[PDB]
Amino acid sequence: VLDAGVFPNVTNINSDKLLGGLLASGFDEDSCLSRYQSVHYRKPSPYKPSSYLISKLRNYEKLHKRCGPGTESYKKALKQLDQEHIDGDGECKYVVWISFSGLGNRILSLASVFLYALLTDRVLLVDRGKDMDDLFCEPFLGMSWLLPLDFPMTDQFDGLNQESSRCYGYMVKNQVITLSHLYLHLVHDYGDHDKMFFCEGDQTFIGKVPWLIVKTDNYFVPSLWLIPGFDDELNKLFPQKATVFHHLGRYLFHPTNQVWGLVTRYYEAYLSHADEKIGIQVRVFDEDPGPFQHVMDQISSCTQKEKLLPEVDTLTPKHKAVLVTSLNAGYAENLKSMYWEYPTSTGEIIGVHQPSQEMHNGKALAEMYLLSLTDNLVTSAWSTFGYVAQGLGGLKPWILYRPENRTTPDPSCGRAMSMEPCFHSPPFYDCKAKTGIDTGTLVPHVRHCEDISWGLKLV
Amino acid sequence: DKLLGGLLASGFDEDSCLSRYQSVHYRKPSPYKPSSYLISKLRNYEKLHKRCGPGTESYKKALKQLDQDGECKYVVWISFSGLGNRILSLASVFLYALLTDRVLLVDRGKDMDDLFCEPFLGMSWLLPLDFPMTDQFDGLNQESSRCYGYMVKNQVIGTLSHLYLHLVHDYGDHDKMFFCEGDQTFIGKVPWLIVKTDNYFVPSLWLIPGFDDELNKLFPQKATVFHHLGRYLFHPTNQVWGLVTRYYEAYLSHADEKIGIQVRVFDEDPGPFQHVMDQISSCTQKEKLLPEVDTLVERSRTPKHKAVLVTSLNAGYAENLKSMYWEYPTSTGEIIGVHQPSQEMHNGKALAEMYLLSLTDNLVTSAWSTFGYVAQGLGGLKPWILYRPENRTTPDPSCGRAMSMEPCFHSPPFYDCKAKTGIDTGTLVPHVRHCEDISWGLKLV
Ligand SMILES: [Cl-]
Repeated sequence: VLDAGVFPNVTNINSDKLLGGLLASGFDEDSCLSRYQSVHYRKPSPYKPSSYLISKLRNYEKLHKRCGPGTESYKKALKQLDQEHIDGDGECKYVVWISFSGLGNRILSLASVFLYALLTDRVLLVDRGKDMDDLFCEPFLGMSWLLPLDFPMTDQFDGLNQESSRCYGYMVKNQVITLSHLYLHLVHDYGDHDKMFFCEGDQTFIGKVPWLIVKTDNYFVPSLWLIPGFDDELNKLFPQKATVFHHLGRYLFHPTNQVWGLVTRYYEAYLSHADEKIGIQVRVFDEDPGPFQHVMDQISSCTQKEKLLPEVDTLTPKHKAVLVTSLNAGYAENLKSMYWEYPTSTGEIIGVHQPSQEMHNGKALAEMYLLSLTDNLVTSAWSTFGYVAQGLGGLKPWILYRPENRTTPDPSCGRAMSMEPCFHSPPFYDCKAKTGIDTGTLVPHVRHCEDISWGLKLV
Repeated sequence: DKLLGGLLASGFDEDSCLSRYQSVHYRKPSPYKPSSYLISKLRNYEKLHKRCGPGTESYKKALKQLDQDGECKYVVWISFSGLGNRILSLASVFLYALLTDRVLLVDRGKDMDDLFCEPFLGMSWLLPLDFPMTDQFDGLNQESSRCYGYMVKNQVIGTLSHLYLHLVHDYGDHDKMFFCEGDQTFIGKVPWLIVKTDNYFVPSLWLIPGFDDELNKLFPQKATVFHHLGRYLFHPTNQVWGLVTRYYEAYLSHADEKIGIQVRVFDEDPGPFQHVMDQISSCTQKEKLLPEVDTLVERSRTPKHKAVLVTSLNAGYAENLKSMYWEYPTSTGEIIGVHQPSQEMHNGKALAEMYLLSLTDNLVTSAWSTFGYVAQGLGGLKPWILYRPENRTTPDPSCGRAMSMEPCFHSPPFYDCKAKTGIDTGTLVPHVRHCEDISWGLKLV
């Protein structure tokens, strides 16, 4: 009575439950509820992953299977770490990400190192730090992405930096230069020699080294597109160039059951009956504690001038829910008051909701996910919290420009160029001519960010 | 049924007071039906009011009587104390008018006509601003010469043209003589009564011979006094009604069930207090009002949505409930949302919040709080009462069901008019008992 055959729960591998083929089927459902449920809470993305990307991800998983932690190839590769140089090609190459910086930085920078692994046929290993395995499920079918806790160099991670004799930028400075491993300082404070990571010739050298250790707090994807060789491959992986983090972030990052219960209970209690949901991600960079009136004006001005929220009259509708995230409750409270106190000019019903005000990282992650479930999103300038949320949702946000001198900016916001995050500390260096250059004005699809003019983003 | 089983008269202008009839779309129908005798009493009141009300010829002529056996008698309610007290003590004075065939006139204070529509079809209930004793209202107290207690004391007791009745909580044994039958017979001849009170004094009227027989006919269900008279008298203005409908629509209208938690803490420190948070979780859980949460990884196998409407000056109690229902799954699978309208348009919002609490299915209230008495009475809700803590210790048991939906009278007289001696007026008849929350109060049951 063998009837998988005639009635297989056969799955379209490009179903919306698998995000159009981005995700593999076959994971254990129970141990990561969020993985295949993103569909019950979100709308399907209009941005479809390319067949080339899908095959690249299926084949990465093959590589991760063969070379992943605890495999015999992994244990054999570890032995190269014992000597300073190697006697021939191992079968497996690695890039290890050190858990460093805030949660927004870690999501974006881990997405960047993963793209890099894809571009260099390396296996990604993840330093779990204090919490990575409490926040996120396993993303690679059949294997773990976590660095083993007995990895020999883990106790060096914290102290690795620019003057470490293994730092690639250190070696370049002191004109010293196959190595068994190499540390890449890619933290935002890195310098000219560290930035040589983004040169074609240096990547040829680095490509030979079996183990790379990366410390980074930046979304450095953009500058990868200005590297000969990588450019052709990226062009094929992402026909729509500003979908990099939308695809890789959705592929890599799935909240654990503990975090996902925060998302689903909040959505089901507070958000699920609205016809439309507006996200307002508020971040105020300022030592003083808010809330600030000029920021409240900025928010009112932005959402009303863009027709996101109705004006009120101080003198069968649709129901719109507003999800506000912020350290200070004051902005949400002010919106909540206004729409309680006065009728809307349009007749629309407006509800205002904020999850939390100042399990901390699990709530932060839940709130990024909740924002990613909204229909239209307003973000804060310079906020990686917003970049994560906009990217997971495929949302081209409206950006609340950074105020100067506590004056409401005019315009208070404007539409982003694309949904992509911003790379805050890009190199400005022409590798071929060996000279300074404006990397925001080389190619049409790499521009300076709307919100931090030094930075670069994909458009 | 917009007319609440005959309690309300048809024919008001709808658009000028949307709440009057449009509130049928926001509450369940009340199971308590006004007696036929009450309905007649109210229609005939409205006739009396049309005939004697402000701006009539009969009013102008009665005014002249104050300058020193006519056909119009009145009782004037002075706007005094907080909103809760005002609503309850106004309902009490209206009952008194019904019992003594008087016209009720309302001193509008700073805000009464900003908060409430006109209750009496085709006349106004507001005292005219040019009423001649208005400037005296503030000063009137137990030392006024026309204070009834001040006359029982000096023994100064023709028919007087007017009398002031001191019925504030600080009144004394001579003031309290108002609640005796013989004093009522004297007071009953005076054409103008002025009352200042902050108490719900209804239950003691049931202990006065003569009033007792009438009250029995008006309210065969004795504990419906405030529920019927309060829904008859108090209709939020369009301004206030918009606070109600907007909040209801945005936050409460999709729930299968609504729980009101009316939090008032009588303390110097603003709080919040963990002993009060513990009282609330314990009360709502032990009474099956809200579900328990739990810490099990393995979950058991659609869910009802409950909205919890919390009112309090401080946001901390609602924030504590909201966090707990965010951070942990419910043991029942039920979906819990927690909502608080405001934290420290003040009186407008106060009235709307009382009105929203009256919209819930089950209600928790705070001991001693007239804010909660108004909510429960308008809603026809018999509450669970969070008892008043002592020494910042969570009461045990944390709460109990009220005996009835009626408010409590905080400052009753304790006096046998006939034997001319003190007595416990909470032990005379079975329908007037000591309150659950304040042991020397009285309430109807
Ligand atoms: Cl180069």
